[PDB]
Amino acid sequence: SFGQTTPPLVDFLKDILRRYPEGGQILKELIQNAEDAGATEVKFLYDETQYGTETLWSKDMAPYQGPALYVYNNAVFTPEDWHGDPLKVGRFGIGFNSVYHITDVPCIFSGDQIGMLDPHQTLFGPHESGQCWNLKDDSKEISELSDQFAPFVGIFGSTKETFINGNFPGTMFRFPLRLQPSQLSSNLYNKQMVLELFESFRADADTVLLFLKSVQDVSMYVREADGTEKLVFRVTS
Repeated sequence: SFGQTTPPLVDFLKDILRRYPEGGQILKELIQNAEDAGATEVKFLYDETQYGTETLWSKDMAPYQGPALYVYNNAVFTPEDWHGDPLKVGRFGIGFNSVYHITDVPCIFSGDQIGMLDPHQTLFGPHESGQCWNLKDDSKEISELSDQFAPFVGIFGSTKETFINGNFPGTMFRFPLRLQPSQLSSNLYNKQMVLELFESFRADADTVLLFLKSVQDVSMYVREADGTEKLVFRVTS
């Protein structure tokens, strides 16, 4: 073969990230994604929980088991959502890619499936830009990988029953806060930086729900390592 190849996927994504410079844009894009889905509520939660690193898909999953920004809304993916141009996640707007400012491995849990994105294409093999598990079809693997899946239970109404049932009737995102610099980004978010995003959002309370018809309620929480949980800010219509 003589011919040319495009840059790697991370280079395209880095370029999209140039279009979204300022940090407050990130929560706003998530709200927009909820409104598009017909959700009526959105929650943001900063979680300091450190999860175990014994029963993971592989050893390289270990850096993603720590503190995370979670997002919830009460819409549920259909099969057409789950099957989804080429730079877009699912049927999401291109602005969903602004989450890569915060994380290298976003996770999405809705209905009967969990997916994790890996645009660096390292974690799941060389040509794989993520991985996906069906709560019903892959229930045995999920149970073997208990440390891998524990971060999706015990928040936003997800319980043991959610996994036995194989169906979460809502949408949850987990964004593990980057530990080391990567080839997407070198932002390292800690608690204070996530708190600054929450504060910036609350200060724009006049603006954030103004053009929204479906989403009527946005709440921001903190969960401490010791399991202490606290509502920081709410904005409502």
